[PDB]
Amino acid sequence: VTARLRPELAGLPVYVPGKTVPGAIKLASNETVFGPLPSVRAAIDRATDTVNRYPDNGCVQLKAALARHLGPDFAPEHVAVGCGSVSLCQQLVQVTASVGDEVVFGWRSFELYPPQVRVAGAIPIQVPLTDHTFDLYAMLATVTDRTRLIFVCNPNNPTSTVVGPDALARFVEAVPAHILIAIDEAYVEYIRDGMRPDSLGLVRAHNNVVVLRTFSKAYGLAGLRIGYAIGHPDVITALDKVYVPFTVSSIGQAAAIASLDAADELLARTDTVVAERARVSAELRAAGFTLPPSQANFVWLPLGSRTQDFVEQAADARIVVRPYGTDGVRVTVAAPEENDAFLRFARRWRSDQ
Amino acid sequence: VTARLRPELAGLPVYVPGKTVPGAIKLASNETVFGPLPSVRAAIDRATDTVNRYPDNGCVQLKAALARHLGPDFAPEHVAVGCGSVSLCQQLVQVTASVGDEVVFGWRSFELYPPQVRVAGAIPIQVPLTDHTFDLYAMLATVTDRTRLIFVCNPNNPTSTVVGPDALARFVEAVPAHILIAIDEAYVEYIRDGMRPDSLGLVRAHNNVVVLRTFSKAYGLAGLRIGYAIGHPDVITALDKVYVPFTVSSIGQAAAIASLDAADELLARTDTVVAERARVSAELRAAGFTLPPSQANFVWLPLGSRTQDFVEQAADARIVVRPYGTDGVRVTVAAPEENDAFLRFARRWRSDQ
Ligand SMILES: Cc1ncc(COP(=O)(O)O)c(CN[C@@H](Cc2ccccc2)C(=O)O)c1O
Ligand SMILES: *Cc1c(COP(=O)(O)O)cnc(C)c1O
Ligand SMILES: N[C@@H](Cc1ccccc1)C(=O)O
Repeated sequence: VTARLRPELAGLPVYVPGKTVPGAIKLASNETVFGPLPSVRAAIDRATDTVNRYPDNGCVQLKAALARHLGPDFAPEHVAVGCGSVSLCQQLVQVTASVGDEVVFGWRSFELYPPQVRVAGAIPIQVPLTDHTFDLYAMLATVTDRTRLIFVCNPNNPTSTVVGPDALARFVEAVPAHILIAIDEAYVEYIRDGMRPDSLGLVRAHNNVVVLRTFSKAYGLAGLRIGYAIGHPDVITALDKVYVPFTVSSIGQAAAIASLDAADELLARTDTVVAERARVSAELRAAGFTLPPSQANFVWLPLGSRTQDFVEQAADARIVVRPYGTDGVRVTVAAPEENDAFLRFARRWRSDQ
Repeated sequence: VTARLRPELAGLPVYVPGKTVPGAIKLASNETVFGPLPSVRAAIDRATDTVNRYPDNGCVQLKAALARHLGPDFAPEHVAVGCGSVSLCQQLVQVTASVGDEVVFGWRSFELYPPQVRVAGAIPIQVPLTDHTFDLYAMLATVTDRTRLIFVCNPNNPTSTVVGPDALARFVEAVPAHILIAIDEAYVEYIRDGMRPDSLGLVRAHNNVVVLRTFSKAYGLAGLRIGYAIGHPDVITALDKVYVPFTVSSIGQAAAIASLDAADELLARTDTVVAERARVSAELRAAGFTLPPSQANFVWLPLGSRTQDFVEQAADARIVVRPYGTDGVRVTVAAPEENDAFLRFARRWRSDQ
């Protein structure tokens, strides 16, 4: 006899990290490459003084700062904070979907959507992509009476691509207005080529749109775990009901506030990443690789059954990239010397095939 | 029209941030009063250098340190880590209970038990205490075909009491073996008078027992959010399947490992708390208050309908204590001069009744 656990746990699609290759160049986690600004370390140092005290559960000053950052139409009541946007992903399922309810998203997409939906006893509706891109028409066709939540990942992880900004608006307009739609905008700060949607305009115009963002990437605080959701006050209130209390640390909040104060400098750095992304993409395509147009801080290599081998051999060259089954490899765009090292590996590996 | 959210959210509380008055004495969150040791600050400071990188999702070094700390009977496979033990409480519900299922606990007890159970669509079976203590017999009598999880909070929050250590073993031996039992031991470090149960021994002897502990109180890291569970490897594996990835921060892991290195010093400090707890209890009893025997870092005042008034008047005197409905007030034992300020207020308040 053992402790009886839920049958849903059986072969639950777990998030598995990449194995650590000591000293390897880290192109597997979509991290930016710079340590904290002086003002961010100072805020962290000051917050370290009171590590014996619980954080502000309501993240009051952080919400105020976020609403200010967001603009005049946004107040603290429109903002929920979570322990990474990954926590907010689960909170969205928890406020919308239970047993038998359906959650729709393009697939392949963020690897945590399926397990988080399954943990709730809900049914993941995984809609195939075309041109490695969310197919909004196919997703809409997939809606039923049991649909309680839709995830639009934009840019998409792991395929790197974006939908058209007006297409997104038409999609939102077409979805029954009582179904919550979450636009996961983890890489929104890297979009260029006039493809960035009117994210805030959409939440202003639609009560059922919620936008998710993160401090982990462009704002460089992946280690400290701060994400936020922007939406209608009733949606925000619900997210905070299921929020596990105190999960956003005091150091996290302090660092996040200091980072918003330095947004202009931090956002400006994304230009350099975009330039390197364009260069890495061009050189890969020149060497014979196929990949879609990226609007994030990584590219997607649909290598199929060669995925495992690519990633194993990269690891032999002290380079860590992220495999996805037998679909493809996601490679983060990092510092120029690091990207060149990846490129030398890629060209050699290609020639050998 | 608004987004349709789960109706079960009506069973969950909204918290609303109360006043944050400068100079108020903080006796409402069960916190210890000392800031970080030099070695803990150093761990935090060094992990800050790489805040742009994600944490170790598997908390490998922290689990190894916990397994050491636990001794030769326990390996990393017996340990799950969570973003505070509050996160692990939810994870326990997620591996055991869904719609229709029953979760048993004493009541009044940890304020998070009911909402976390409601979130899963499960039903909380709230069993009345006897003399402000868990009634283990009454709890056993409430067990049914639908019972998937039992919480025993020991010491109990908010009533401060423990069950007999031998009685706890008898109860565990008597519970049907397929039912997971969680022993919440957030205040275990404060138990004295021969009342500490053989917590680890219960884990070793029963596949269905899990123990929850925290770095928030005795180890003084409430701000950083690290809890842990000790259990059978298959239960631990399950907890880690529903674990929200990267929620335990890099700074949190670094700080916890360093605190474990300083366990002797940190644990030695609990003796002073216990001395204050006894003094506070005696002084309250001389003033005419009746309270049960505490084994935590707080005392419980069963003031019934007078609790709201007590707490409000304390707040006017710049003292923060925690109300629990019309049941009672939980008062943290902290620095002697804070405790004296509280006692002066309590004495005045009582003589005014
Ligand atoms: C599309 C998308 N949404 C959310 C998140 C989570 O970011 P957070 O704000 O929680 O740091 C990501 C991030 N993806 C990375 C890292 C990761 C984090 C949690 C779980 C799995 C992976 C990745 O490697 O996929 C994202 O892309
Ligand atoms: C304080 C407390 C905890 C610990 O919470 P953390 O999330 O570890 O800070 C757990 N359980 C109970 C009943 C408590 O009172
Ligand atoms: N989350 C509640 C209750 C709580 C207190 C302490 C720990 C966990 C939960 C609060 O704001 O205080």
